[PDB]
Formats: sequence, structure tokens, C-alpha cells
Amino acid sequence: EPASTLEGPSRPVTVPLRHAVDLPDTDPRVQRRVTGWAPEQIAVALSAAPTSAWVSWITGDFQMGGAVKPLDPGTVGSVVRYGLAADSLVREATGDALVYSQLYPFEGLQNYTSGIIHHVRLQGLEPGTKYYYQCGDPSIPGAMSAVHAFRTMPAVGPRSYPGRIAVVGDLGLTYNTTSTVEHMASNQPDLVLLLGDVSYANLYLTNGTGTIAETYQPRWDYWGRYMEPVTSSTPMMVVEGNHEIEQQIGNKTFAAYSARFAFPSMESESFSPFYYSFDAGGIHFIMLAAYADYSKSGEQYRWLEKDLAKVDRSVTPWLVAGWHAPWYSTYKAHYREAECMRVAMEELLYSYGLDIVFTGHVHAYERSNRVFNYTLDPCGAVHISVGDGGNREKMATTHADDPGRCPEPMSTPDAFMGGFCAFNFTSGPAAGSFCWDRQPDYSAYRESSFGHGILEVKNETHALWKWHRNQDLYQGAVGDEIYIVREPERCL
Ligand SMILES: *[C@@H]1O[C@H](CO)[C@@H](O[C@@H]2O[C@H](CO)[C@@H](O[C@@H]3O[C@H](CO)[C@@H](O)[C@H](O)[C@@H]3O)[C@H](O)[C@H]2NC(C)=O)[C@H](O)[C@H]1NC(C)=O
Ligand SMILES: *[C@@H]1O[C@H](CO)[C@@H](O)[C@H](O)[C@H]1NC(C)=O
Ligand SMILES: *[C@@H]1O[C@H](CO)[C@@H](O)[C@H](O)[C@H]1NC(C)=O
Ligand SMILES: *[C@@H]1O[C@H](CO)[C@@H](O)[C@H](O)[C@H]1NC(C)=O
Ligand SMILES: *[C@@H]1O[C@H](CO)[C@@H](O)[C@H](O)[C@H]1NC(C)=O
Ligand SMILES: *[C@@H]1O[C@H](CO)[C@@H](O)[C@H](O)[C@H]1NC(C)=O
Ligand SMILES: *[C@@H]1O[C@H](CO)[C@@H](O)[C@H](O)[C@H]1NC(C)=O
Ligand SMILES: [Fe+3]
Repeated sequence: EPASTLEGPSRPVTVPLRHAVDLPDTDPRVQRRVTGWAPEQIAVALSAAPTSAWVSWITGDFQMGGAVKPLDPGTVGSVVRYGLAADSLVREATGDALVYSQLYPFEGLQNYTSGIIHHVRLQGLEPGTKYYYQCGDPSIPGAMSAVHAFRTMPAVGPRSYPGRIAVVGDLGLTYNTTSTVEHMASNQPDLVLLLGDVSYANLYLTNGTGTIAETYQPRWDYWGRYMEPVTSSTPMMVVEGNHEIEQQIGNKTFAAYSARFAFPSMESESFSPFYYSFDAGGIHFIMLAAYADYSKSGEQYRWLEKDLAKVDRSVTPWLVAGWHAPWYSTYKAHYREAECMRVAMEELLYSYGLDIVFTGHVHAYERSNRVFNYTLDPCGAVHISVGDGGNREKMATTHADDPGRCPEPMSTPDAFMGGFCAFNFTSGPAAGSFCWDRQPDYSAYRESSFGHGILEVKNETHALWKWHRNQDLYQGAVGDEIYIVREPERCL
């Protein structure tokens, strides 16, 4: 039987230390495998409730370089035919289409515009049920997809859970990414959470050379094409990271992220692609924005207060959050970088009994002991960071507590969001300092390996967490495993 959080924190563990190569545009998996207006990059996303889901896809090739001419999204329809059997696609839904462009008004830089992106919401679905579907435009010969299938989340209730939820972040599109995704797919998750930093298109110049701020947007299309075997069969929920900012003409940001994925923004009443909520069985998930105003006077905070007040913990016992930047990572990389977000939101989330937090951003794996306001606390959330999806940026290997590695405080805050909130500790072992001189006691486990996690919620009190390292391929391999046990009578 696996160990558990029920008997308190564990003594910290650091796994001793042991670039990825981006997939080339010659890889058949990233090339166009369809012609004309046939769908590609097909992806399923959850709605706010299990009884609805989104199907999205792109029709038409992108344009890169020269005098790009954005496509008219009204010229290709957005239709999904679906049903309970592969030969019985008797239900129909329609949606809307859009394009986005990536434009730079500087000599020598190249412009991009997308294929036509489609988003269709299916309503009136049975929970826990396999649906077969085709997408495309039935009025254009050859413009319908093959038949695909996905399974809706189980019905919302305290003993009803998806079997496995995969959690990844900072995938990029390297050969190590393919290892992460293959490991994940072999675990047959019912749901994928992607905690920001998707394609790493901004590691390229517009002319395709791999390193104002620039991107090579075709990496998004390569990513979407590579991921389609997963996303067309498995719902995937994405939240933005800093690599999605992709600032362009007129200060426009997040164009690719906001256009490409479906989010339950309207259904969960966030009306933002950057944060939203949804239920999957008895789990209420909140995806938060580390890169949209998170201050107590802002819209995201107001939405979050409203969202939390509606959660009934007898219906959804589990309250789980995801966002890009960790609050309790002990690596030097991005150490205390999101402190202002923690200071803004942590007390609100603690007051509502947040159970688990998943993040990315730090290119390594870390699991915290239960913690609130830098204090080990039996009612604090477990913070797990899985930004180790395999992108081409350097792995995080140095720890802030390593001798001589404590960063200068003023160098740590996120420059995009601004502010400084990371003051020296005033109590505990590290009182008077910015960092510890050994692994902090709120850090249970940290390892500089690529991998993915699987969450298996069992009932209203127990969830089994497993993290799998990419370099282990044998059956049943697991790097870190623990039962996360909640105590609602104690903490709520
Ligand atoms: C919610 O799910 C958890 C996890 O499945 C339940 O706890 C688990 O309950 C089973 C059955 O009582 C325990 O199995 C027993 O484990 C011992 C070894 O520890 C073994 O010798 C027995 O033959 C038997 O297999 C299991 O240990 C226990 N696991 C943990 C971490 O507590 C829990 O009871 C469920 N709660 C509700 C309200 O349903
Ligand atoms: C890219 O688009 C911007 C805005 O329309 C324009 O200023 C620029 O000239 C374009 N660059 C090229 C090579 O077409
Ligand atoms: C990334 O993949 C390469 C090639 O398979 C492998 O040699 C390397 O060890 C992987 N890197 C990590 C940190 O696992
Ligand atoms: C892309 O632009 C950079 C910076 O000017 C340049 O160094 C590089 O050689 C260019 N790559 C190509 C394929 O033109
Ligand atoms: C772009 O951002 C700067 C501030 O960073 C601002 O001065 C400027 O007015 C903005 N331009 C537009 C079109 O919003
Ligand atoms: C967190 O700890 C600091 C210093 O002890 C304290 O000033 C602050 O009020 C605490 N924040 C809470 C309880 O939300
Ligand atoms: C905070 O701690 C660092 C060492 O981590 C130290 O250099 C610095 O002087 C401290 N700042 C204050 C105001 O105490
Ligand atoms: Fe990041």
C-alpha cells in the first residue's frame, strides 16, 4: 500500500542529478497529412459540466512569410456529426470559425496567418459515455474527418471520478516531448491538463532560425498535428504560460493560445481564455492565470471568489487548481517569481479548502508537503510542479538552497506582471534570509527529470498521485507516489 499525507509531512528528498532536440519540420508527424479543407489538429476539450464538450480543428494550411492574406473564416463551415455508435452519427452541432495572424512591423521579420480554426460545442451528452464523431464541412467534398471517439467525464458526485488525469507542463516539441506524451498515452488518461508553455514557438525567429520578441508560429501547427492522436481521443484542458504571451503588432498578446484551444470560458462565466473552471466527476477544477491580473481588486479575483462560493463540497469533494507558475518551487530557476500571485490569492484558496495545486514553468519535478503561507500546515494544499514536459530549454538543476546559489531578491519577480512581494523570512529555520541552506522542509520531493503525472481520485477522501520519469520505460515504473488524503471535517 502506498504512503500517504495523512500522518503529516515527510522529510525532504532530493534525487541526485544524472538540451532536448526539437522535432524537425521533416518529421512526418508534423507534416500536413490531409489535403484541401479536410480537418487537421483535431482536439477535444471539456465544457464546464460533463454533459457538454468542445470539438476543435483547423482547415487549410497556414501561410508563413511574404504578403500573407488572412483567410475568411466564413467560407468553411463548422459541423460535428456525432452519436453513440460509429455507424450512427445522427446528432449534429454547428459552431464558429476564426483565424489569427502573427504580425511584426519590422523590416526583415516575416508574417504568419493561420488556417481556419473551428470550435463546436456539443450539448446534451451523457456523462461517462463514449461518443463517436466526425467534424468538418459536409458541403465540401472530402472535407469531413475520419470517425473519431472520446468519452465524456463521469457524472458529478462524491464517489464518481475519472480513472486517470494526466498532468503535464512545458511540453514544447522535442524528442523528449514525444517520450513524455508516449508515457502519458500509455497510461490511458481520461483527461489531460496542460499547465502552460505549449509549443515554444518563441524560441525561434520569424525566419525559422532557432534562437523585438519573435515567434515562428508554424511550431504551433507542428505541435497540433503531432498531438492529434491524443487530443482527438482524449479531452485536453490548457491554461496559459509565459511562452504564450507572444507579443506582436499593437501590443497584442496570446493570439495563438486564445484562438487555437477551446475553453469553457462562457460556461464557467470567466469570459476569459486565461482562467476558467470545470467539473470532472466529483472534482471542481480551477485553471488560474499567472499572466492575467490576479490582484485582489481585479476581474480574475472577483470571478474566483464567485466561483469558489458556488462549490458544494458534498457534490464535488475535491477542489483542485492549476496555473503556470509555482508558488513553492525550491529550484533556483523562477525561485519565488510568482510571489505576488501567492500573496494575492493564497489566503482565499486556503479559506475554501483547496486540496491540490498543479503548476509547470520550472523544468523539473517537485512535490510539496501540505503548506500554507510558507508554513507546514495539515490543511494546506499539496503543491505539485510538473513543468518537466521536455521542451528544449535547460532543465532546472540548481536549487536556491545550494551553497552560494541564493538569488538576489530584486532579480526574482516576474517582469511581465511586475511587483515585488518576496521578502526575507521572519520565522522558521531560514528566518532572516531569502533562501534556506538545505532543502526546505515544505519540499517533500524534487528531481531534475522529464516526465508526467497521473492523478487517480478514488473517493471523497483519497487520491493517488504518481509521477513517472521519462527515462524509466519498464512496466509499473514510478518515480514518486503518494496518497493525498483530505479531511473535510478538520479543514472546511
Ligand atoms: C477511499 O479510498 C481509499 C483508498 O482505496 C480507502 O483506503 C483504503 O481502504 C482499503 C480497504 O479498507 C485498505 O485496504 C487494506 O490495506 C491493507 C494494507 O494497508 C491490507 O492489508 C488489507 O488487506 C486491505 O487491502 C487500504 O489500506 C486503504 N488505503 C489507504 C491509503 O488508506 C478508503 O477507505 C476509502 N474511503 C471511503 C470512505 O470509502
Ligand atoms: C507584416 O504585417 C505588418 C502589418 O500589416 C506590416 O507592417 C508588414 O509590412 C508586414 N511584413 C511583410 C514582409 O509583409
Ligand atoms: C532527452 O532525450 C534524449 C534522446 O532520447 C536522451 O538522450 C536524453 O537523456 C533525454 N533527456 C532527459 C533529461 O531525460
Ligand atoms: C534569421 O534572422 C537572424 C537575425 O538577423 C539571422 O542571424 C539568421 O541568419 C536568419 N536565418 C535565416 C534562415 O535567414
Ligand atoms: C503598447 O504598449 C505601450 C506600453 O507598453 C503603450 O505605450 C502603447 O500605447 C501600446 N500600444 C497600443 C496600440 O495599445
Ligand atoms: C503570512 O506570514 C506573514 C509573516 O508571518 C504574515 O505577515 C502574513 O499575515 C501571513 N499571511 C496570511 C496569514 O495570510
Ligand atoms: C535577505 O536575505 C539575504 C540572504 O538570503 C541577505 O543577503 C539580505 O541582506 C537579506 N535582506 C534583508 C533586508 O534582510
Ligand atoms: Fe514558463
